[PDB]
Amino acid sequence: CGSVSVAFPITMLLTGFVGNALAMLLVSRSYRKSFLLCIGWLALTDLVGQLLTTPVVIVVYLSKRWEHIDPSGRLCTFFGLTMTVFGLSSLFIASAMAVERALAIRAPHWYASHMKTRITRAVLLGVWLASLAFALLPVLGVGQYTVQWPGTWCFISTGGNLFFASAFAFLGLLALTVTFSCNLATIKALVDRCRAKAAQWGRITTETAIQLMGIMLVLSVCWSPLLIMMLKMIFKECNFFLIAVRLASLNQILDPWVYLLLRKILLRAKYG
Amino acid sequence: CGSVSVAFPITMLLTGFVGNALAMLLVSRSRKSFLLCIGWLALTDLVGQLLTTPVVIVVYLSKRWEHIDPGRLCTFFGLTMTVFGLSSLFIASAMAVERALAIRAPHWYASHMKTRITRAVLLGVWLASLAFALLPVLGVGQYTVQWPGTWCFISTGGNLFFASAFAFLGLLALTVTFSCNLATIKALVDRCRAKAAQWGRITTETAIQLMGIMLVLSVCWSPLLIMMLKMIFKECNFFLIAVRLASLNQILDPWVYLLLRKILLRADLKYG
Ligand SMILES: CCCCC[C@H](O)/C=C/[C@H]1[C@H](O)CC(=O)[C@@H]1C/C=C\CCCC(=O)O
Ligand SMILES: CCCCC[C@H](O)/C=C/[C@H]1[C@H](O)CC(=O)[C@@H]1C/C=C\CCCC(=O)O
Repeated sequence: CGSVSVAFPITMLLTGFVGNALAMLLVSRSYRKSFLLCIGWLALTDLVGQLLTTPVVIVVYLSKRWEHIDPSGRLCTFFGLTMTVFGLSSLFIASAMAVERALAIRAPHWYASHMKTRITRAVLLGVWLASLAFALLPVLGVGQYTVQWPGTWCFISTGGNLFFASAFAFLGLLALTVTFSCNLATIKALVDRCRAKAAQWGRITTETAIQLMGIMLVLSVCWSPLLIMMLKMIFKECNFFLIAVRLASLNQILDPWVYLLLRKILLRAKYG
Repeated sequence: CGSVSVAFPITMLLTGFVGNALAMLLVSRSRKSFLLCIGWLALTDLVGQLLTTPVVIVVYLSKRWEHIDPGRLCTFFGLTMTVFGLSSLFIASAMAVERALAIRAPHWYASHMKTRITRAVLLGVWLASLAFALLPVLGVGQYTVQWPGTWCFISTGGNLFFASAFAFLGLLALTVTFSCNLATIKALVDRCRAKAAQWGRITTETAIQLMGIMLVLSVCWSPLLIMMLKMIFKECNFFLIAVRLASLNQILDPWVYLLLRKILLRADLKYG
């Protein structure tokens, strides 16, 4: 019972709150560019997901059974839905930003003059409503949310329960595929411009390349074990699945740092 | 066995490295003496984490300390815990006296403060803490294996004298730090009320800085020092939580002094 400890949810709630609050504080001070707008609501998305989820886990620990706390399973269905909504939201808000950076450097002339904040609100609103619509399936009969080991959290049941558990996994793999494909394309598109002009111009490219590669590293470390393990169960088992959902939750903790806060700490054929 | 988990030392080693490395990076970029003392404080905390955590991880992954250490490593482990624990406690206490004497006489402090004094205070604390930790090797005290067999520390039951000398030294370091900060806060608000948004903005920001130092130290170090005193004059479980809370102070050090300011950066009577 090494993983059964309230020290993890309490630590994850405090670090997630502080990181996401500092991010929302800086964006309110600076503006409202669209990149600042998308990061501000991404930090707000991750924080709400942590406040709606973690306090329930702490109560179950300090009380010592989910069944006697939740008769009829009213709270468990809400818990599993909130896990699915905010999990997919972070995955696809990041995928949207990957397409933004790809189309920005591909055409800085048209992007710097035709990008509007009304498009940013449309993409943020579309991801929210689409992810909520998918999480409503177990309430509508397609899928089921059940209590997971060790009785302190609810998630998608893995054994049309197997179809719904498979639709979530491929959606996550899709979000990582779009994010990794656009970032690698942006890195190559950025280095080619640096090699055509050839310390200011080359310094920005390497700093931006580290930014894109770091995003891929966090996502692949945090989300891969959970998505892969779900696929293995559809087609120690209780123990490793708890570590995986905690690693997936870590991605929403590291989000404000990989996008905004680390840049601020390090901020501040000679022009070359 | 909720506290017996390698997830804590691994997590604490990575967060401690990142925080202290970013601190050392910023001070090198900017050798004032306040920047110098923070730079070597972050270097102290990192070395203490690098000398201690890798041993704990091996004991976890191997599944007994005795068969691994036929007690040469255990004595070195307890000494390193004592050296770097006291160093952080009294380097912070030294800085508290620096801020007290700086605002008390900004005229003499801004003209007579030299970097050779900063190196003398940093060197004195290091050698004094090493001298105290050498006592168990010299016969006064003892380092023993602690529950659950993954770390060594001062035995608590002249073993009782040496265990009591460590606890009172910690209470002394918190007393000096809390006394100087409260005096500095009062001296700063009184100067702000004599001139009466720029001048009042600096005072409140510095007051939050001083109060935050007191909150971290009292939360991280109080349970360990008090619990040792209770045992000299669940017992295995709470003592592990206490030494992990004391270690948390060295993780939060680079943020409470340097990194949080960087993220948030930028009757005499806009100057007020
Ligand atoms: C699929 C994952 C999406 C979740 C997104 C959300 O932002 C994360 C919430 C986490 C947060 O890190 C703290 C916490 O405990 C929440 C629940 C995560 C795992 C439950 C483990 C229960 C236990 O500790 O026993
Ligand atoms: C007296 C305190 C001085 C220690 C200062 C040093 O900076 C802290 C080192 C910590 C670090 O946070 C990770 C770690 O495990 C080191 C040892 C701390 C507790 C041992 C518990 C062993 C276990 O987990 O089982």
